[PDB]
Amino acid sequence: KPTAAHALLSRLRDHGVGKVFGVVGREAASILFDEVEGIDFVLTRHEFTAGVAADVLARITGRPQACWATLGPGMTNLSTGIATSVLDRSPVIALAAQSESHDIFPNDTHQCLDSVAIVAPMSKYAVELQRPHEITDLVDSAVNAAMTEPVGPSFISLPVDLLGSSEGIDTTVPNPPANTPAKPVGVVADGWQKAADQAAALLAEAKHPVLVVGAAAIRSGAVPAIRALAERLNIPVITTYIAKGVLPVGHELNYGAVTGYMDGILNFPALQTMFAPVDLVLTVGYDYAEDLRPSMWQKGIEKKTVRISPTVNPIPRVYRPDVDVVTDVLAFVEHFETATASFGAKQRHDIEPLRARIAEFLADPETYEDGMRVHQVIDSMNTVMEEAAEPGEGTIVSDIGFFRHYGVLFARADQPFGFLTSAGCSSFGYGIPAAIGAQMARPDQPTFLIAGDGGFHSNSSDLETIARLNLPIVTVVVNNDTNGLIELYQNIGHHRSHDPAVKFGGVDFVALAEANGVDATRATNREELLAALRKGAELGRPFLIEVPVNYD
Amino acid sequence: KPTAAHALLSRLRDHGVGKVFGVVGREAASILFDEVEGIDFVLTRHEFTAGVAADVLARITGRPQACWATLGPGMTNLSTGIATSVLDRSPVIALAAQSESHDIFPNDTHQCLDSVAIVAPMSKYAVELQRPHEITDLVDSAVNAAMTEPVGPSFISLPVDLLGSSEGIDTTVPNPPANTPAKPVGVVADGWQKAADQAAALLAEAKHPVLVVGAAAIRSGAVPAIRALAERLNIPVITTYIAKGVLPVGHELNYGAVTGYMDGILNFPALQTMFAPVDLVLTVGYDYAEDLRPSMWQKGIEKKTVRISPTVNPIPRVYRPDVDVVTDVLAFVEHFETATASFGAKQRHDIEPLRARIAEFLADPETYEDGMRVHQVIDSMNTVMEEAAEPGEGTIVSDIGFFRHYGVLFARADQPFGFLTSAGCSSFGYGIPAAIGAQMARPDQPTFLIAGDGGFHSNSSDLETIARLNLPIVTVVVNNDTNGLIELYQNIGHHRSHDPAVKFGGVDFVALAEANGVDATRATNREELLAALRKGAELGRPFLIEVPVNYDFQPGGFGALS
Amino acid sequence: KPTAAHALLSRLRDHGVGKVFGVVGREAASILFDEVEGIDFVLTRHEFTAGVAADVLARITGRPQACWATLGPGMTNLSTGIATSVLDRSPVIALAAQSESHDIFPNDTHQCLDSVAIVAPMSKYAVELQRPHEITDLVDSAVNAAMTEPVGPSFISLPVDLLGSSEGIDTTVPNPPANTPAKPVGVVADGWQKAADQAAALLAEAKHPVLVVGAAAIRSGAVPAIRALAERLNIPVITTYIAKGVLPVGHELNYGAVTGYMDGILNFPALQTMFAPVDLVLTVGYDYAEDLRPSMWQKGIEKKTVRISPTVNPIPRVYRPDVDVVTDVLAFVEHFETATASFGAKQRHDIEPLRARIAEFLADPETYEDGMRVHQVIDSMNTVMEEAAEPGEGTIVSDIGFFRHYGVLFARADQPFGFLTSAGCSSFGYGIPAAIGAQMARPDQPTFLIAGDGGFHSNSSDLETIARLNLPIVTVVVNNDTNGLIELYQNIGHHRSHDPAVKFGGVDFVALAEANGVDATRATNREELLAALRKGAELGRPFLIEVPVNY
Ligand SMILES: CC1=NC(=N)C(C[n+]2c(/C(O)=C/COP(=O)([O-])O)sc(CCOP(=O)([O-])OP(=O)([O-])O)c2C)C=N1
Ligand SMILES: C/C(NCc1cnc(C)nc1N)=C(/S)CCOP(=O)([O-])OP(=O)([O-])O
Ligand SMILES: C/C(NCc1cnc(C)nc1N)=C(/S)CCOP(=O)([O-])OP(=O)([O-])O
Ligand SMILES: [K+]
Ligand SMILES: [K+]
Ligand SMILES: [K+]
Ligand SMILES: [K+]
Ligand SMILES: [Mg+2]
Ligand SMILES: [Mg+2]
Ligand SMILES: [Mg+2]
Repeated sequence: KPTAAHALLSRLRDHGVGKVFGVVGREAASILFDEVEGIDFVLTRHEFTAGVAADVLARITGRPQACWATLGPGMTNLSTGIATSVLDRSPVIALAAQSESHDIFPNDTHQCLDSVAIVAPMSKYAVELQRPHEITDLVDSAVNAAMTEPVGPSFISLPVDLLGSSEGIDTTVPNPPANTPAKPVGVVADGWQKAADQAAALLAEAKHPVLVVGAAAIRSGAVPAIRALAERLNIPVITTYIAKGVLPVGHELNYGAVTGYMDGILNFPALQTMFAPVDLVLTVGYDYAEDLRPSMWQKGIEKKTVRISPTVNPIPRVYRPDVDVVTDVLAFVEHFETATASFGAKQRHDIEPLRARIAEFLADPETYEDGMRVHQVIDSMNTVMEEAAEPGEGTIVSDIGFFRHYGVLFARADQPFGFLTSAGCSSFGYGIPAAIGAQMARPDQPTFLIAGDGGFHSNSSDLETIARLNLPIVTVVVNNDTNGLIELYQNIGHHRSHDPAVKFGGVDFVALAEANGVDATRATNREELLAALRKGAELGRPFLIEVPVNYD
Repeated sequence: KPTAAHALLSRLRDHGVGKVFGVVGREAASILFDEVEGIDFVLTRHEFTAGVAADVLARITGRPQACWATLGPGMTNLSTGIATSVLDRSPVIALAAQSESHDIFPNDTHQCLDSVAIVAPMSKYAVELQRPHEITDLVDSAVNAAMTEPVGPSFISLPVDLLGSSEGIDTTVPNPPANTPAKPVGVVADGWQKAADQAAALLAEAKHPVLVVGAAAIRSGAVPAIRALAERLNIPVITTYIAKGVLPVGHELNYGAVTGYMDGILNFPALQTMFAPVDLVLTVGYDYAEDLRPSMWQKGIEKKTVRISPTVNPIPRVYRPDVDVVTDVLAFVEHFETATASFGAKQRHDIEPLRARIAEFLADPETYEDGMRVHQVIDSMNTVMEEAAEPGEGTIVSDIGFFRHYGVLFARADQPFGFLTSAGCSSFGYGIPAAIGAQMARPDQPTFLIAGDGGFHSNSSDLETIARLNLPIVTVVVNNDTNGLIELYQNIGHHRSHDPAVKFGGVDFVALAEANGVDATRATNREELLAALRKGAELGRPFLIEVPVNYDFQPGGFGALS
Repeated sequence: KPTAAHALLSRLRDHGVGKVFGVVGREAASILFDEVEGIDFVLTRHEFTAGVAADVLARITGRPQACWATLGPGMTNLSTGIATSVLDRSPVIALAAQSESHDIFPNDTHQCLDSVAIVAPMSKYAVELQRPHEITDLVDSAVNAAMTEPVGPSFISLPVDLLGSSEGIDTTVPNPPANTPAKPVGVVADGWQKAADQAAALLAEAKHPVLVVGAAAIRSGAVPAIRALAERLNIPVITTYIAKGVLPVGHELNYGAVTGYMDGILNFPALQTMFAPVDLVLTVGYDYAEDLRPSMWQKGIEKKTVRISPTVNPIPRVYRPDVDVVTDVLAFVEHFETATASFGAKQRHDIEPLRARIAEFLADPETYEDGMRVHQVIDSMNTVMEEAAEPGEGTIVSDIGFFRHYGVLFARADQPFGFLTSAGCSSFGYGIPAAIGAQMARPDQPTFLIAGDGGFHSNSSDLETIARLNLPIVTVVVNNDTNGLIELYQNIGHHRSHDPAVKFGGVDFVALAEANGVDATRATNREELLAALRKGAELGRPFLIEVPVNY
C-alpha cells in the first residue's frame, strides 16, 4: 500500500517538481525515490550542493524546487543550502528525515537534533510530520509560504516511521488541485497607486532619474515592462549583482551593476560617475540582501528615492525612501506607464569615462610574469561565451571571493540571470551547485563557472556529480593558494597579513578534476585560456581550466 | 590598544587552549590571530573539519578546545561540527563572526542569520557579544556549560564591530583565575550511595553479570578503577563503539564492542551469544547517544539493570533501570569497591563461539574477484598498527558507513579512544578531521584512518590540510562506488535497490590524494595492503591507500536494527 | 476505559501529589478530576493564584506540586505563576490543555497558542503530549527536571483529544516505581573538597567572617548543620529574603535579612554597621535570584568570598568568588565541620547600636494623624503572631511593594519559611496564593498576610477562594491609594511624581472582603490593629484588616 513517501513525492509532482536533489540516509528503508513517475532523485556528494542546486533551479524556472537530507548532520549540512535560499530568495522545499516519532529525544537519541528549532529562524515555514496523511497539506503550506515575498525555503521534518506509514493514506481519492502560484504572492499596501502617482510627479520634475533594478523585479515578470519604460523615457538602468542582464549587452541604457568594491578595483571614481548627477533613484524591486546599499548611491547631489517592493520596508534604520510603493513590481510598472504615458524622454547623464575605464581593463594586453589578472580571465570568458551561446543565452556563474567582484563588473550577461552568484548568503563552494542548477535549467545553453581556489576546494568533491550527470559545464579555477579576499580584509583592518589564517599549500586542480573523471588543462595566458575555453565549450562533456592568478 | 579579539584569545589561552581550528571571513578585519602568544590558528578547507578536529582533540585531551567560523554560511557549516560535539559529548568552544551590531537584521542584512537561535538547540550555551569587555565572562560561561555533563559545545556570536573594539578593555588589570575544571562537573543525586548499595546486592545475587562501559566512564577518569574491579570479581567488560580499549587487546575480560549490525555482518547469533545467559547488566557511564540501546542486551533470559551516569535519566520511555545511580562514575566505582570488597569472584559466561566467529572473519584467506572484503582490510590495518605502535598506543579512526561497523567489531584498540568514530552524530566525512584531532593529540603515535568512498569524498578537500600540517596519518579508502550502507537500507525496506539514490561514478582516490600533495597507492589484496600500510606507517608524511571492496549483504540478517 | 487523563493523575499521585490547583476550561470534557482517589482539584479565580499556590506548597513541603490551566489564555495566565516558580525556585508541574492534536495551528485555530515555545524560556522542561500512553514518562521527566537545582517548573501541554484517549493505555499493568527525589538533585565539581579546604584556610585567617544563607541551603536539609557550625565558631548568620528563620527569633547570631532601603528606612547606617568590618563572606547556598547581590556586602574593607552552591556559577560577570565550592550544601557543611574542627571561636563585631535602633523603631509609640506607619503595622503583627503561634511555628506572608521591605527587615520568622515573599519574580498579587499555600502546608499554624492596596487589588478576587476553602488566613491590607514603591522610583529618577502612572481612587477593602464572604474591619492605630489581629487569629475563619498608611 502507498505510504507517506509516495504521498510526499506525488504532491511535489503536483506542484511541478521533477527533481529532488540530495543525499539519502537510513530513511531509504522508508523512501526509495521510484514511487512516483516524473520525479527523479539527483544524488550529490554533499547536502550543501543539493540545497544550492535546488535554489538556482528555482530561481531560473520561477517554480518551487526540492532538496533532501537525512536526520541530524544531514539536516545541518543541508541548512547552509537552506540559508542560501532564505537570503538569496528562492522557493525551495527542503526535506529532512528525523528519528522515529516515539524516539525523538533531541541531543540524546542517536543522530537526533531538534530540526524544526534549528531551521525555523532561517526559513519561511518549518514543521515536523505527525500524522502520515497530512503530508499533502504540509507540502501545500510549505509551497504557500515559500512562494510569498520575500521568497525562501520551507522545511519539513519527516520521522522515518511516519514516512514509511500508510496510516490514513488513500490514493484512490485524487489530490485536490495544487494551485501553485504562477509567480510570487506579494505584499500590497492600500494607496500604493497614490504613492506611484507621487513617484510619477517626482519623475516629472527630475533631470537625471535612474532605475536601480533588483531580482524581485525579475520574479515579478517585469523585465520586458521595465525595458519598454526605460527605452521610452530614456532612463538608465543600473542593477544589483544578480539582476545583470535585464538589458542586453551593448544596450545604451545598460549602465552596469554596482559593487561596493568597484572604486577600489578600478582605481576610478566609479560610484560618483554613476550617481553624482542623479536626482531621482527608483529602487525597483529593492532588497537590502542583494547588498546594493543606500550609501552606494548617496554620491554628489541630494536625491529623492522611490522604493518599489512586494514587501513592507524591513530596514527603516537604513533606508527611508521619500516614496515607498508596496506592491507587485509589474503592477507598479503598468500603473506607472499609464501615469507617465504623456511624458517625453529625459536627457541621461554621461558615464562614458567609466565605460572607457571598464573597457580598458577588459582589453589589458600585458602578459604578467606571476599569473594572469582576473579581468583578463573574465574578458576571455566573455569572448568564448559570446561565441558559444546564441544571442540572449548562456550563463556565467561565479563562486565567492575577491574575483567575484570582477565578475560583477566585467562578466557578460545577455539575459536575466545570465550572471549568477550568491548575493545574500555568499557561501563559498556556491559555484559548482549553481552551475549544476543553471545547466539543468538551460540544457542547451553554455554554462561557464569561475571560482577561486579557496571557495572551489571547499566544495570540489561534486565535480563527480558533474561528471556523473554529464553536465557540459566549463569551469575556470583562478588559483593563488590563498583565501584572497580575506587577506585583503586582514590588510584593511591591521595593515598586514597573517598567513596561518589565509594561506594554503598547492592543489593541482587539473589532477583533481581528472581524478573525478572531468577532463582538465592549465592555462597561463590569454592565448592558452581562449584555446582551453573554446575546447571546453565544444567538448560535449564537462571541462576544467586552472589559471594561476595574482591580485595587484 | 588591545581589542575584544585580544581579550577573547587571551581568555581561551587562560583555559589551556593552544589552537583555534577554522575558516576566517571578513572578520579578519577585526581579528588577525597573532594577537596572543601560545595560541595558533589552524586553517581548514571547510568549517565542518574545524569543528570535528576540536571535538576529537577535546575528547582525547579532556580539555576545552576551540573552533572558528565567519557569519552566515560560515556559522551554518560550523554547525555540523557543533552537532558533532553535542551528540558525541565534547567540550568545544565554537565561535562565529556576526554582522556589525547596529546592522543585525537576520535574513535581510547581507550574510546575516540569527546565529544564536540556530545554534541554541544544539549547544550547552549560546550567546551574542554586546559589550566588548564582557567577552572574558562569556568565555568563562561558555567553558562552564561545556564542561558540565553531558559535555558539549558552547557558542559565542561575535559582531565584527564589537570584536574589533577596545571599549572597556583593560589588559593592565590581570584576568581573574580561569579555574578550568580538570574533569567534567557532574550531576549527583542524594542517596546515590544507597542506590549503589542496592546495585551491590544485585551483583551478590547475579550468576552472570556484565559491565557495559560507555565513554562517560573514560571522561570521569575511571578506566583503571573499572579494570581493577572487573579483574577482582571476574566480570566481563563489553563496550560502546568509542569505549573500545578500556581493557587491552587480548585481556580475557575484553568481551568486545556491541553494534546492532553484528548479527548481520557475522551471519551469526552474536547478540544472543553475548547476552543470553546474562542476568545483570551494569551500564557504567550510560549514554543513549552512543547507540548501545536496551533492546540490544535484551536477549535470552530477563535481566536486572543498573544505570550509572553523572546525569539524570533523559529517556525513561526507553530505559527504566532497576537501580539508577546518578553520580560521578569514578565516585561510584570507589564506593562500589568498598560495598563489594568481600564478594567472591563470579563465574563469567561463555562467548567463545562469538570470539571464534570474529577470529574466523579476521583470518579470511580467500581472494575475491570483486575487491577485498572489509574484515580483511581491518585485519591488515590491525597487523601494521600493532607493528607501528608502542604497547598501549596508536589510534584507528573510522568515518561513517557500513565499513564503520566492521571497525567496531574488528578494529584494534589497545587504549581508551584507541578506536575513534562518531557514535552520537555520525556525520559522514568525519574521518579526516578526527584523524587530524587524534594525530595532534597523540603526535608520537601512529594514526590510521579508514573511510568509505561516500563519506570520504563528502569531505576529501581537507586532504590538503593534512599535507599542509604534515600530519603522518595513513588513510585507507574502501571504495565500492556506492553509499553502501544506504543501499543496504533500501534492500531492508523495499527488497530492492534504487541506484539513483546511492550509486556514484568512478573517483580515483590515489589521484585525488596526489592532487592534494599526499602520496598514495592502490592495494587490491592482503599482500598489497600490508605493503602499502607498512610503507605509510614509516613514511613520516601522510599516505593514502585506495582499496576496492564489495559487500554482498543479507538483508534478512539485520532484524536487530528494529 | 481509563484515559490519559487517568494516567496523568495517577502518575502525579505516584509522585506524592494530592492537590491540583487551577482553572478548568473545555478540556473538562476530557478530564473530570475525580478519576484518581487521593488527588483533589483546588479551583481558583485566576490561574496566577493556582501557579503561586503550587509554588509555595512545593517550597514548604519540599515535594513536587501541580497546577492546571486551559488552552491559550489559560496557559498565558498560568505563565506568571510558572515565572514565579522558575525565578523563586520551586519544583512545580504545570499542566495546560491544548487544541485537538490534528487542529494545532498556533495563532489561527481558536484559542491555539504555541504553548511549548512560550513556556520553554521560563521552565526546566516543556513538552507537548503526542501519544497518550507516554504521559507517564512525560510526568517522570517533568519531575526529574523540576527537582534538579536550580529547582523550577516543568510544563506539559495536553491536546484535548489525546487527553481523553485510552489508546495504548493499560492500567492493569502497574506503573514503574516513581523514585521522586527526597531533596533536589544538584551538580558536584571534581575537587570540591579541596575548594572547601581553601575556604577553611580563609576562615582560619578571618577576624570577622559571616555566613550569608540562601534557601538552597534549606532545600539541602542543612539548617541544623549550619546552626551548629555558626554556634561553635561564633559566626553571624545573615539571610536572603527567603531564608529568614534558619535561626530562631532572639538567637544571638541571627543578624536578620537586609535590603537596599534599610539605611533609609531606619535613618541609620545599618548596612555599613552590618558589613564594614567583615573580612570573609561565605555565601551558603548562593542564588543571585534571591536578590542579595554582591554589591550588598561590598561595604567598608575588602572581603574574601566563598560561594557554595549545587550549581555552576551562572553570573561570573557579577560574582567572582575567591573560592567557588560546587557541591551539595549539606555535604559541604559536613566536610567543613571536619576541616574546621579544631578552630577557636571568633569574635563578633558590634552591631548593638543597630539592634538598639531597630528595637526603638519598631516600638514607635506615636499615634500618627494620616494613618499608621508600616513599622508599627509589622510590629503589631509580630506581637499577635508570637501570641497565636506555638514556639517555632507560624507563617507571615508579604506581597510586593514598598511595605515589603518592612516585612523583610522586621517580620518574625521562627522557622525555615516562617516569612514568605517573592524575591526572584516579585509579581504583585503574590500574597493571597502564597497564604493559601502556606495555610494548606501548615493547617494547624497561624498564617498572616500583609499586602499593599496596589498589589492586593491586582489579585483580590481570590478572597472568594480563601472563603470557599475556609482557610483561617488573617490579611492586613496597608492602603495608601497608590503604587507607592513606583512613586518612590519616580522621585529617585526624576525628582518628582507623576500621578497618572501611580495613583488610584478609593477602594473599600473591608467591603471588598465582605462581598467575597470574608469578615473584615478597619484599624487606624496600634490599639485597633492589635485587637483586630487577635480577633482574626482566634476566629477560625479568614479575616481581613484594612489599615490606612502613609509613606
Ligand atoms: C505583576 C506586576 N508586579 C509588579 N511588582 C509590578 C511593579 N510594581 C512593583 C515592583 O515590583 C517594583 C520593583 O521593585 P524592586 O525594586 O524590589 O524589584 S511594586 C508595585 C505596587 C506597590 O504598591 P502597593 O502594593 O500598594 O505597596 P506600596 O504602596 O509600594 O507599599 C508594582 C505595581 C507590576 N506588575
Ligand atoms: C573564506 C572566504 N569567505 C568567508 C566564507 C567562509 N566560509 C563560507 C561557507 N563562506 C564564506 N563566504 C572567501 S571569500 C575565500 C575566497 O577565496 P578564493 O575562493 O580563493 O577567492 P579569492 O582568493 O579570489 O578571494
Ligand atoms: C550517505 C550515508 N549516510 C547518511 C548521511 C548523510 N549525510 C551525512 C552528513 N551523514 C550521514 N551519515 C552513508 S552512511 C554513506 C556511506 O557510504 P561509504 O562512505 O562509501 O561507506 P559504505 O559504502 O561502506 O557504506
Ligand atoms: K554566437
Ligand atoms: K610495536
Ligand atoms: K564539503
Ligand atoms: K504562643
Ligand atoms: Mg584564492
Ligand atoms: Mg562505499
Ligand atoms: Mg499602596
